[PDB]
Amino acid sequence: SVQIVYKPVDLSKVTSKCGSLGNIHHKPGGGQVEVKSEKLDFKDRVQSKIGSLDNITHVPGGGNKKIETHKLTFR
Amino acid sequence: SVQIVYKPVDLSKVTSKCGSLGNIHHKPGGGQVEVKSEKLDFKDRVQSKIGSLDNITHVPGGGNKKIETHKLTFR
Amino acid sequence: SVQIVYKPVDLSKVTSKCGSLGNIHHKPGGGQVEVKSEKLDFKDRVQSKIGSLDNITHVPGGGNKKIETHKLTFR
Amino acid sequence: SVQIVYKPVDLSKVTSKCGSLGNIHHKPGGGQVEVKSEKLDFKDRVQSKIGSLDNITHVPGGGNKKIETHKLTFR
Amino acid sequence: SVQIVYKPVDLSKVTSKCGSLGNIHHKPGGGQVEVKSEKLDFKDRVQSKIGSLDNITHVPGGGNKKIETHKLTFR
Amino acid sequence: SVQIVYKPVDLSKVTSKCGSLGNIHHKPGGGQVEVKSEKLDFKDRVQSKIGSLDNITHVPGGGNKKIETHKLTFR
Repeated sequence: SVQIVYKPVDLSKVTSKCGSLGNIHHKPGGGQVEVKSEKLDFKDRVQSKIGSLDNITHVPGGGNKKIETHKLTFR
Repeated sequence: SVQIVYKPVDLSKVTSKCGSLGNIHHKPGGGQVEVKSEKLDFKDRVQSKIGSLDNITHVPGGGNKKIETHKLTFR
Repeated sequence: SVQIVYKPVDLSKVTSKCGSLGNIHHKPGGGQVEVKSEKLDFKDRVQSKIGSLDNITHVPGGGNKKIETHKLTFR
Repeated sequence: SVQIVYKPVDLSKVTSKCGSLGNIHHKPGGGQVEVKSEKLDFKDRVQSKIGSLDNITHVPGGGNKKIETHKLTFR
Repeated sequence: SVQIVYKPVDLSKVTSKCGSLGNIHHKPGGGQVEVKSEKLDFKDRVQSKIGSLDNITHVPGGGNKKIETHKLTFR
Repeated sequence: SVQIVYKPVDLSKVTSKCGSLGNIHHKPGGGQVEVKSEKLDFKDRVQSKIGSLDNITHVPGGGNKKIETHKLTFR
């Protein structure tokens, strides 16, 4: 005579919250710029930014993962 | 005389929240710019931005993953 | 005698939320720009932006995934 | 000069919900019964039930009512 | 020089919810019974139940009532 | 010179919720009974119940009422 009962429960939260979240930015200022760079030789790629304001978020991460591997047996 | 009862439950939440979320941006300012670069030799690509405001959200991430697996076996 | 009962339940949520979400932006300003670049040699492509405001989202990510494997076996 | 405008609006709900409503009943059981009553005198009626399961509703009530009286009068 | 404007509004809800409402009854059990009552003298009615399960909802109530009344009078 | 304006608003809820509401009953048990009552004399009505489970609701009440009595006059 045997009885077996298997009823596991998952109620968990796995969560990520990444970047610029929930800020208040009120009346931000800015400013003025020049470039006169001259005769220049670049052997490879040039990357440049000449903003007044930069307001930025960059999120390579935050990739949650869950794994769940259940088993039972008799004989 | 055997009984086996198998009723596992997933009620979990797996969640990502990524970037510029829920911010308040009240009256952002700006500004003014010049470039005069001259006689130049770029042997490979130029990437350039000359914005007044830049407001940006880049998200290569946030990619959730769930694996779930179940088994039962008699003899 | 044998009895086997198999009723696994998935009621979970898997979710992503990526980019510029739910922000409030009130009266954003801007500005003015010049370029005079001269005699230039570009041996490969120029990628350039000369906007006043740029407001941007770019989501290569946020890509959810699920796997759910089930089995039962007698003899 | 006179002006009179009369536009009363009834958009209310009056509702009753009475008895065995919206229940979920999964696998109810039952059982076994005997009576041997003997030499009996009943000078008035026997009302009797010998069921195994009885599942029952009886609603002498739930009877809604409304009254809505309107009037206007000049001189 | 007179103006009278009469536009009363009823948007209310009046509601009764009475009995066995929204219950979940999972696997109710039962049982077994005998009566042998003998040489009896019932001078007025016998009312009897000999069930295994009895599940019941009697609702003489829940009877809503709305009265609404309106008047206007000039001279 | 006169103006009169009459626009009362009812957005209320009057509500009753009476009996066995929203329970979960999971695997209820039961049991076993005898009556052998003998030679009995009843001068008036006999009421008897010999259940194993009794699960019951009885609601004489819950009968909501609303009353609303509006008036206006000039001279």
